[PDB]
Amino acid sequence: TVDEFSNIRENPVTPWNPEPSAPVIDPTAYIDPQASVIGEVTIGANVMVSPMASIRSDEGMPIFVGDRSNVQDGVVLHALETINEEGEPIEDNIVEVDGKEYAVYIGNNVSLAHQSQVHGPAAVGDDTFIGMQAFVFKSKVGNNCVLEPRSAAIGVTIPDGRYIPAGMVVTSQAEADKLPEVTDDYAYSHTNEAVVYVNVHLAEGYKETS
Amino acid sequence: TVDEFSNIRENPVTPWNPEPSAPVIDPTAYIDPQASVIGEVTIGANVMVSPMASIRSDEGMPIFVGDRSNVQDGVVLHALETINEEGEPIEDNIVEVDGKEYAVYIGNNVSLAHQSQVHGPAAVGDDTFIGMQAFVFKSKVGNNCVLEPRSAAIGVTIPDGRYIPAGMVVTSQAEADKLPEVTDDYAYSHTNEAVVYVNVHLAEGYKETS
Amino acid sequence: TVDEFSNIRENPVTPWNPEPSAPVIDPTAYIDPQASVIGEVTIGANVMVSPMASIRSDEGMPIFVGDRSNVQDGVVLHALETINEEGEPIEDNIVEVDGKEYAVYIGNNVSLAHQSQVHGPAAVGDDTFIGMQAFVFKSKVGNNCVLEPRSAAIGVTIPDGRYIPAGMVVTSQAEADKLPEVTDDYAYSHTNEAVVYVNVHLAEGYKETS
Ligand SMILES: [Co+2]
Ligand SMILES: [Co+2]
Ligand SMILES: [Co+2]
Repeated sequence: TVDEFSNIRENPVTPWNPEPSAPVIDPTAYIDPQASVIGEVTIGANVMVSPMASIRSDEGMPIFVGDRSNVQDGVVLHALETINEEGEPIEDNIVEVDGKEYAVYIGNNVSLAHQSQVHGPAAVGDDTFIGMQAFVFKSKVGNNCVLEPRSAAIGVTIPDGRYIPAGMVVTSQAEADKLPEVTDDYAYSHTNEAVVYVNVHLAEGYKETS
Repeated sequence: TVDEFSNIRENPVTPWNPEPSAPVIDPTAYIDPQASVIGEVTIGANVMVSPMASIRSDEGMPIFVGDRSNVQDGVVLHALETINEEGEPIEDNIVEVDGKEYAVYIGNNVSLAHQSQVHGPAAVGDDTFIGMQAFVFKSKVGNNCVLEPRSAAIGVTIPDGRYIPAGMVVTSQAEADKLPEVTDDYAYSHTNEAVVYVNVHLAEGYKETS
Repeated sequence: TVDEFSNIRENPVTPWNPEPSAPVIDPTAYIDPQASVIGEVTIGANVMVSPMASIRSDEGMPIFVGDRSNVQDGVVLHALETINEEGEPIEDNIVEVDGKEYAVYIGNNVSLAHQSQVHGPAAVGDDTFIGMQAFVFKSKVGNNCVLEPRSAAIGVTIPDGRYIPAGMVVTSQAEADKLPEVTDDYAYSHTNEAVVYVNVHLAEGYKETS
């Protein structure tokens, strides 16, 4: 028979999750019916979650998405275990953003473009563009950054205001420290602000169809 | 309660889209129930759209998919804004194919393999294979081309009859002009014709299950 | 009207598939409602299939997933044609694992991480981690291997106990023979066993929600 389900659901009971949690989603955010949002997740105001995105906070938790951010088609957010079966927090898998602990922290005015992925432990600072098919894992991406399409940040801290060229896989802190800077003449210098404006308007337009 | 929705839908009203449009889909095309097709989209005859694909024509529009083409699992089609909020067409984000304007143009007998992405402005010429996990953005891919798995074309024109080796990210016109040619002994020389034959038969078989 | 469908379905009748087959899924496996599983597929015990995964055995068949393996969000399994329209088996597109023929063979205790893809003909040996956004096509990956995020294996045999560095695309047997070995001090040496433990527990937790 037809597959009947809820796409916004609590996470399952496991040895590291005694008490199930359901997503906390601002009334102004739009969650596409063909997106999936599971578990201990906070979604801020004016956020657009597109078809085929999967936000799954059932292993490492919590997963936060700030105000006016977007999670585009096929994007995945997931995280390594943050608390072991013996009730001990796995500090290496927990990110600290302003005195609060997260598995994945997506800041405000952040664009996660189509088919990208941010896997915890990870943090992405405000007004950053994570390009199409890009990857972030075990990293902290600063504010006002640009990850071009197919770039990746693994095990590093990307300083504020830097970009990663298309296709480059950054795996060492020495490499991350030498990334190029966003300047006004850089091709993606204005991309994130335009994308956030478009996506905040799409969230409202789609909300008016539900 | 269960998530109830239509997977083939009109696009939302926004400042660049006063009048919503619904997809125009040929009766011989097959759209999987777990694919999403939104907005100002034209889908040609005998096209197969597989599970988890997302064709979203709500920002840049229109998005065209020609006859006997295929949009495989997890493929995304989306596009940059083609008309600003002041009603002016953004010509840099509009592609011209035979005297008609598109955000994304996918030609006839084109295969978009699993997890690939074509982001407008972009055009993909007839009888071209866009490989698994490949990426096309701000580019024109000619006819009878092959993008091997994990290749990418960004900001360039790929001449007719050329291929991009697996994993290569092409970002300059000088690089695109020097791509290798498809010859009969090239490993993917016959791939697209076989894939189109298989996919046209799958579209019909799946249509017979609906 | 709302899109009503079954996400676990038989494959379509085609010239290479006279008699449709439906998936054989162990009662202990968990198939997310937003995953798709089509055709001649065998899923073993304690397997977790996550949101937006697509397992499609309608071209090359069969597709096997062994016990205690996981198919994470947005993963695709598909395969090249294994039998032509003249009823002849295409031996180059068929993989042999223990005296049985498969289009795609995923062994036991194998992790297919988010957005990865394994395209037949292909085999992945037991206790192997296929990282985030990785790709396997026309290859045999041995047991106890690690494909780091964004790595790829195309047209090769990856010897048992080896790893592929993040972002590396391996397309020649000479390259595959020289891959580095997994040792206890290697960063991903314990990853797969932890991931399988977590995923077997998630499968059970999610089963308790259905
Ligand atoms: Co994960
Ligand atoms: Co887009
Ligand atoms: Co395929």
